[PDB]
Amino acid sequence: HRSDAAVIVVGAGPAGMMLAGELRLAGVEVVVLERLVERTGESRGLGFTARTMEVFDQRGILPRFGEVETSTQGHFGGLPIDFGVLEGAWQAAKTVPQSVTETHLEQWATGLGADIRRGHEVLSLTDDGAGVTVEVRGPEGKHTLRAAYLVGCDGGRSSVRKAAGFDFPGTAATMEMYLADIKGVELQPRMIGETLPGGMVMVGPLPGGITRIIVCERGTPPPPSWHEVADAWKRLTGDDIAHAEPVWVSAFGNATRQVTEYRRGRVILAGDSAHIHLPAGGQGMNTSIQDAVNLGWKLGAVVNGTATEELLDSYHSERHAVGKRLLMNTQAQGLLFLSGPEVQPLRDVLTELIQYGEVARHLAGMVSGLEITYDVGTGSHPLLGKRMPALELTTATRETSSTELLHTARGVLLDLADNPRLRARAAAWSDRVDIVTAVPGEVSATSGLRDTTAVLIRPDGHVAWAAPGSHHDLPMALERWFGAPLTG
Amino acid sequence: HRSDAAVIVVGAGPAGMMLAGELRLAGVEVVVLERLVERTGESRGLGFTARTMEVFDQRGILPRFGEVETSTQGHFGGLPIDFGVLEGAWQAAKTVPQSVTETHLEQWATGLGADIRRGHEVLSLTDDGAGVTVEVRGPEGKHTLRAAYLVGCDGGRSSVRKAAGFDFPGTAATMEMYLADIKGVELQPRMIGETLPGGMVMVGPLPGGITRIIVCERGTPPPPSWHEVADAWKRLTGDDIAHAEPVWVSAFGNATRQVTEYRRGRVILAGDSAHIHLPAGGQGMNTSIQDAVNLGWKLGAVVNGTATEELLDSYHSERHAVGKRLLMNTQAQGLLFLSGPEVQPLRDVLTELIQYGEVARHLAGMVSGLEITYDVGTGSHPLLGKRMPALELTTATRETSSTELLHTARGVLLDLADNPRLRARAAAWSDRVDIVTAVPGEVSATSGLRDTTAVLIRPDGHVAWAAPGSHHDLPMALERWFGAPLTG
Ligand SMILES: Cc1cc2nc3c(=O)[nH]c(=O)nc-3n(C[C@H](O)[C@H](O)[C@H](O)COP(=O)(O)OP(=O)(O)OC[C@H]3O[C@@H](n4cnc5c(N)ncnc54)[C@H](O)[C@@H]3O)c2cc1C
Ligand SMILES: Cc1cc2nc3c(=O)[nH]c(=O)nc-3n(C[C@H](O)[C@H](O)[C@H](O)COP(=O)(O)OP(=O)(O)OC[C@H]3O[C@@H](n4cnc5c(N)ncnc54)[C@H](O)[C@@H]3O)c2cc1C
Ligand SMILES: [Zn+2]
Ligand SMILES: [Zn+2]
Repeated sequence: HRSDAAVIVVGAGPAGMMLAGELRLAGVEVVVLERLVERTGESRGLGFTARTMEVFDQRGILPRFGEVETSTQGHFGGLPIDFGVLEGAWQAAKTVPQSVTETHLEQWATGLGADIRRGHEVLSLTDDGAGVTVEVRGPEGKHTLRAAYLVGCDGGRSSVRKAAGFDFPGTAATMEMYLADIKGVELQPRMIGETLPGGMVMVGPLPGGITRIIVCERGTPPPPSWHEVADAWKRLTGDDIAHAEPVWVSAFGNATRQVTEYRRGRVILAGDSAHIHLPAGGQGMNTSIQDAVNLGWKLGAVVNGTATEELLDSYHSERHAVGKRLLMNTQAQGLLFLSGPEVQPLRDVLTELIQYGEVARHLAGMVSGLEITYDVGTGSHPLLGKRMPALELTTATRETSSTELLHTARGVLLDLADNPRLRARAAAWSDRVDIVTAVPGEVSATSGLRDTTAVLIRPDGHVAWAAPGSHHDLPMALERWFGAPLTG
Repeated sequence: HRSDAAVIVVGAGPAGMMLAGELRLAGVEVVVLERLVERTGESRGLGFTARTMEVFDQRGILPRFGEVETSTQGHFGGLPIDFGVLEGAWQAAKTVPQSVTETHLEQWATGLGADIRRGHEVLSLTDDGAGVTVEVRGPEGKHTLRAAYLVGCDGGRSSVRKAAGFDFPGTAATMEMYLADIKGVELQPRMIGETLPGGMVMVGPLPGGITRIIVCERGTPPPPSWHEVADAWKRLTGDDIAHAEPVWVSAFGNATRQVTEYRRGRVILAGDSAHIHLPAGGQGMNTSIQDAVNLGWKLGAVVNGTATEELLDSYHSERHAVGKRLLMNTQAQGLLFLSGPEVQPLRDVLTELIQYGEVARHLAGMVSGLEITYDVGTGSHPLLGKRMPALELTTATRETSSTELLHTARGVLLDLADNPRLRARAAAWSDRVDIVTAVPGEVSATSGLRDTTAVLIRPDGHVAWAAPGSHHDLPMALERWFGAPLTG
């Protein structure tokens, strides 16, 4: 297989596998180097957000998952919120283990022709502005690979970040917590957590008679034996579970850091390699998958020569902003979860505020990722920069949807008012952008789609331009996200 | 003067002086015992809330103050909020020193015939269910006084609370802060506070070239020399102010406690004696004055024999609830003010939430006291249990207002639709309740007064009943707050 690719991805976690699939959709030759021979089989995370559900759906990935339980029951820092107040938030997957999601993403990417090389550890890396050479240890021993670009999707302790000179400011961990998947004992469920006099606790069932416990005890300084975790449980809850059978026991911290640059030269980061934090609020995997979704189409266009690196710079500006918000979100939730009775007054105030619809929707927007808004220029149209909500469509020949039209990761221009001029203005981008004339289905008052005659949708599903109500014109938007018009 | 009164009040702070005046309005003989010969001349507090302004106005107290600067600029935990989003919140006094407010309340109460005995310290107290005897040291030496009821308005370190067996649960102080009024140096104002890397700081001007500083430095364990306060300033701000002239230097803490019972037998508490907390958010004096306003008319009715002690029990239930909220409010604000960078994520979330009108109004309601709602029974009418907003009124003979009609601290029944039956239904309470037929002025959509035909207003200004939309009937409300109907 040896020696060259267009893009090398380090790491086959959720970020790397989603990225690999996205690059394949862009027609890019991609090699993934993963040190592990076999998926860790972990599933620290359970379920995924409504926005993650949507980014899967828009690539036609969901049938791989079969029937998936969804839920509108949410929380913020353990404060319950009905996320059903926010349109589309219902799409959150409740229970799917991270290992299962990873499996489907790997199978998808591989099916698309990603060259995934397991048992290959990147030991080091080099970048001169022509390319990136990595040294790798595989089954064949030590060897080198070179590509135009290298993406570190190699996790919170990223070799790539360390080697490629990224600055990683933030705060050092101040506490160690535990999780344990266990058998034998039946415990009273606490799906959104339980505030205790000396900390916090989560309890929940998993298939095969497994109970998952999350143990966050007061005053613990930052692989754990089961009995210290049991001892932590006993002190917190008063209940002895030392007799249980430990399936998996793990430790984690609250170190919170983010790279100042998502790209240095030809070396880019996506996922935990760019941002680490307390895993509070079910955000890390979701954000990491979504980093890859932002990146893949852009890096693909650059590799394909259809876009300049101005486009590539927008991965940094858009995702650094999301990552900053991620750190705020998780730190805020962590404070509410983990601080003692001291923080109760603030829990109580926030609880009162949650009773207002705008607050419930605000927090739901933050947790679900449905709030995410990119700078695509100004205008009155409510959807600018936001994700395109699912929209049913009837064309001259078929019934389809915005979601389905995104399966090939192209741009999509919806002509919702049969305007042939619109079709002609954009025809110079028709090699990169599918121009679809359709009658739209019924849309809600709050969807942002009422009275909309046209929408330009980026390959990631975000709205770049809409009519009416964009200050920038359509060709400006097409040029910004798709590059130069075709020469007639 | 010696030996007897109907009610003895211990302490001539804001609570005791407001209470004394309220009892006089009820026609009650009241003796106030205050240990200090001369007002401390302190003014820890500056200005007062919109609700305090209203409770002064409704007794015709305001002319004593002359022209008073008001402001809509508020904050919650140092997060700025335009309180102007909430009707009536504009009435907050910005700068009036606590010592000035105390002076006017003392002059008012004395003018009304309160017997205030300064240099009289209550050393001890006794209660058998017939009365309360106190031993007192005055200029004449040691002597005893007896009355039907005793009210401890004797501050955070209440002798009365300690002696009368009140339970005072809460949390012990965990930090010591400083304040200093100083001359000589001109400092950049920070009227709502300034978050620093090692704490928080407030700076503001006062008449006579005085700058007030509030110094809350990281890691200080719970009379201070000026130079330790200057040293605290220097470490926090980097600025040397040791050369300044200290006018007053004071220490305070964040001990947060509340009595479980506002009344035990014939011994009642009002003010700091019932509740202590961090003085964050300008709440203590305001709540203490407002405790007295709740109590005075009720205790007066009991002394006058027109009400039973069920009425007296409602002082506990109503004000314990307000005091609980006070502890929540001040603790929440204190956390936001005083915690390090660690709490920044929560400041940032709350800042986003404050941009929603319902949130801004919610927080403004809490800080101003305009939110305060008592259990007076159920119904759809929006004002039940809440304060009566100022309402202009034209009667057959005069132009008046709800505010003016409350000057004598009687009940007020507003007949806003010329309904003579209403007048007859309530006539049996006309000895205690002024029944006023009037054409109401213009009222706002949000005042709660639109389409209101009648309102029963308690002597404290709270709405007990309204038409339409009360589940309880008018006689039920009259009986509940005013006692038995007159026998024809
Ligand atoms: C207790 C816990 C609970 C969590 N719960 C949730 C949740 O509920 N929801 C949610 O969204 N997120 C959750 N997360 C976060 C989530 O698991 C991570 O954010 C996610 O795994 C990050 O994905 P990634 O692809 O960026 O990195 P990883 O998943 O860590 O993948 C990194 C990969 O790179 C490989 N690698 C490293 N170095 C090299 C090298 N030199 N050469 C080749 N390969 C290399 C590693 O073997 C690894 O497979 C949780 C995390 C924890 C710890
Ligand atoms: C630094 C600081 C800033 C503050 N800022 C504000 C603010 O901005 N806004 C606000 O609303 N509040 C503020 N407060 C709170 C406010 O000052 C108090 O809540 C208020 O003084 C309480 O009033 P009181 O009548 O209940 O008790 P006090 O004002 O303390 O009155 C108690 C009186 O009882 C007397 N006494 C005690 N024992 C006896 C006895 N045995 N016999 C006779 N007399 C006795 C004392 O001499 C005293 O005069 C602040 C407090 C501090 C410390
Ligand atoms: Zn190989
Ligand atoms: Zn005397």
